[PDB]
Amino acid sequence: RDVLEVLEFPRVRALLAERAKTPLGRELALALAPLPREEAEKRHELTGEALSYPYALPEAGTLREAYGRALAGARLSGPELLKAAKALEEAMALKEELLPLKNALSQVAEGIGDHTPFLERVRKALDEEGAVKDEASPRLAQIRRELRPLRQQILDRLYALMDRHDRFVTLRRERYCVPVRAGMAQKVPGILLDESESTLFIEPFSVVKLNNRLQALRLKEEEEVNRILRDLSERLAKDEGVPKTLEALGLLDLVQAQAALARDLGLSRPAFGERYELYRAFHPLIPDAVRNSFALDEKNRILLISGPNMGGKTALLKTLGLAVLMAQSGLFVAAEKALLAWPDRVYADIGENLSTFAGHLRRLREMLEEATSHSLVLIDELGSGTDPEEGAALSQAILEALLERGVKGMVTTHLSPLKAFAQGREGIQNASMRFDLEALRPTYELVLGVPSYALAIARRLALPEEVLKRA
Amino acid sequence: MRDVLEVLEFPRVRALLAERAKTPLGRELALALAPLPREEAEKRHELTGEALSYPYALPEAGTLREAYGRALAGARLSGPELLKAAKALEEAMALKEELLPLKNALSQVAEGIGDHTPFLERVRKALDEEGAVKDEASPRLAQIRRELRPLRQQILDRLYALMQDRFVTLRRERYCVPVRAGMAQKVPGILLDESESGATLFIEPFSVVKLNNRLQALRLKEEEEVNRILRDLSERLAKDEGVPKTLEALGLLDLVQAQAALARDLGLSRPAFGERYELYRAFHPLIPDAVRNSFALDEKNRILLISGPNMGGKTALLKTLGLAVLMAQSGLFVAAEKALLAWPDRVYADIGDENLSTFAGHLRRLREMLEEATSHSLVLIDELGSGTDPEEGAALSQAILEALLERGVKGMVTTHLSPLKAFAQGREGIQNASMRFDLEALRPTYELVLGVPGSYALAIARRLALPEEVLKR
Ligand SMILES: [Mg+2]
Repeated sequence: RDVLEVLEFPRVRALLAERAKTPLGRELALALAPLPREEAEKRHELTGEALSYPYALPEAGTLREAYGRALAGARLSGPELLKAAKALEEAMALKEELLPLKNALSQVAEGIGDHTPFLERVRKALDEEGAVKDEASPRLAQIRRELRPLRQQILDRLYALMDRHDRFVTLRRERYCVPVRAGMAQKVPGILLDESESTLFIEPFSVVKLNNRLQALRLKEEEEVNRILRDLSERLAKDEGVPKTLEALGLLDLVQAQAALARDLGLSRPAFGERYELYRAFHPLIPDAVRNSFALDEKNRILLISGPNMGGKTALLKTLGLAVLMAQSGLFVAAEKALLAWPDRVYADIGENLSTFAGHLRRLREMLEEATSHSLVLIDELGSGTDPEEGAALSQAILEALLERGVKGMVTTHLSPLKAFAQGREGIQNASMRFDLEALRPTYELVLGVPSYALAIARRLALPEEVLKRA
Repeated sequence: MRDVLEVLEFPRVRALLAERAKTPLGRELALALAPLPREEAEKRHELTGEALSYPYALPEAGTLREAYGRALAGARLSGPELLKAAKALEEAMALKEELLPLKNALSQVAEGIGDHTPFLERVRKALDEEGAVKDEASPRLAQIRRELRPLRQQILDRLYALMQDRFVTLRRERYCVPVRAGMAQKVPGILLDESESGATLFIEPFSVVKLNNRLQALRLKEEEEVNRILRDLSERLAKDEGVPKTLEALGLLDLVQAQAALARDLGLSRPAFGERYELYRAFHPLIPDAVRNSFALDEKNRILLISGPNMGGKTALLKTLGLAVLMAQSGLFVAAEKALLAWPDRVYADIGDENLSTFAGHLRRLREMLEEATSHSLVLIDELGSGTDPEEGAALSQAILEALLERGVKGMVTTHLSPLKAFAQGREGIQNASMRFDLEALRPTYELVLGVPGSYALAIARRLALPEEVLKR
């Protein structure tokens, strides 16, 4: 179970994937993972530029679905082509919007292609709703040029209808015919196409030749139109700039979504350095999360939050681990100011009995063996769940082996000997969480240096004073 | 501050008991089951033992009850519904005669089953095994039936001769004949109810109208006289004054049966009540494959302290004892092989489901023990002193334990705080215990170790192959 799942990283993915406008944005968000450092700094620069300069996005997913269908040999039965062409037209308009900015957004937009040869071919063929126009091919215009007067002349020749005794021309099997009355059917010699039983659609002999011509022309129309549409489909397949444009569109969707996550969750851009320093940091997934400030550097490598148990100790562990993980993946981080180191590997021992203590020792054991001076360790509930005497003896040895490593991070425990160990030791400082006695609730507030409550609480709950004299 | 039966998952035991009831009546008693007066509880114990000794069937009382309540409301009951309620009473009297010679607590209950012979002898005369009213139920109905049978047979209507569709049919319970359309003459009688498309006409000829008029007036006279008999039998059930007492007796016998079914299926045994607690091979009935343990509390050793880091079953023991007391006080058998139990005035459960908020929550329950509990009380405390300073919490926890030892309360306490197991040695009335741990499998066993102070910490680290240069520098 990787540290991403322990620190609830995939919930940050799902919040990010809420704000993606396109499926391409969602796929990047839902696969998001920590990055090499100077790529992740580019995402931070992109996120800051997106906050300054918002932009719209085309329908990249519908473009990609049409683009995939065209590559597969399907006649991309347009429009669909017009929707795909309109996405490319908006993509190019998006590109020329971002280029003058002369920044990281403009560099991403440089991968948006020149799709004018596809656009001009489409717009000369079909531009208004995806009806294939007459002039899309010279053959089709000639075929249309006989379709209109032949179709009108059939309707002109069907009065006829106006000699006789239910007074509308209709199509059956895409041939023109007339609804005679069943008794009067001898007045209109023709061919029976349909009856309703409730009558007698008859195609008169005089329009049989015209309908035979009209049917024959419509076959030649449809054969040419599909030949045009298949040609347009293979243009979209053979446009080599589409995948690079789609990659740019997907990345710009992710960056804008990252900006929205920073806007909504109150995130700020981290800066990277040789040490940890966070000012008013919080856990972004906790509503009304309370801000705490702390630092880790080479002089003080490990922070030991020696409590009575929690009221926010485990949350502060998950706060620091998320901030480093979200910074390394190019997101902003949940603080007002954050200076962060770059750990090679983040170790989190986070989950209270003897066999939960055994689970803690496994992740500590990997922590002992393989963590380096560049690593970041998050250790929860250290020494709890076992014998408090040998548990403190084991925990102190593990801590000073990690101090001997040079590793950085935070450790929480409630074992009394360890709080005196940290005060009498280099490289580790004590901390605690302030508890509100008047309300009997934790304040979730870090107190930097003061490591108690028990009789004080028993007073406030008004236990008998005879009990609370022998104490 | 909610009830201690909720904490011990007692309503689960209610649901399991109601699953084994035969009737809604015994289901209703199961779901309202509460700790009882002690004389009532021992009667339930002796009932449950005798129901184990002699299994018995139950009627469906509950079809009886709902039919009886409708008869009180003045509705006319159906034929088969009256028969079904009669069969409930008939089997109830058979159950009474079955149980009475036993001359025990079951027979004392079964006296409340009434004598329903006058209602039954009305019923068996009136209507058959299927709920149809016989001819002889009233002389009027016999006369009406004696005119129905020949008249209904006499409708031929074999008028063919002519022709159709081969079959005589009924429309509005009037016999009619399916002449094919276009032969509406020759077979006149164009009085009809219509039909679809060609097959049609369903004619009554102008011969059988007269003896469809009669045989329809007769069916009206039949319906009224049948319904009068049905209503009269419905009211006689309502006027039967022994039905509510019989339903009361049957419903208790359903509850006693389910308790016997509960004790068979959960491996429960009849508790004995006395001045002290002694459990042999006790287990939590809601835990599958539950682990047996034995423990005893008396006035010499009031409080058993289970001191140890473990999960084990430290809490499940607290539930095991407390649920056993509450089931015993409810007239249920308890989850042990042998169980001597005292009768506490109150049971106090300090159980959660650990840190400053929950430590304050424990003290708010522990306040009630320090205020209200008497020397007869049973106290169950979980996680004593945990979630706070190991120094100052132990001093507070030892102070509370000293107060409870002066009070004379009996019960069971869990902690992991080291001074307390040093305290339990050399103090009267409190005794150490602990949970065994399986080092080689890294599981709690689950079982309790009496008397040995409770770890394992460095053994776990050596088991898990932590580096030896780490271990105690
Ligand atoms: Mg009569």
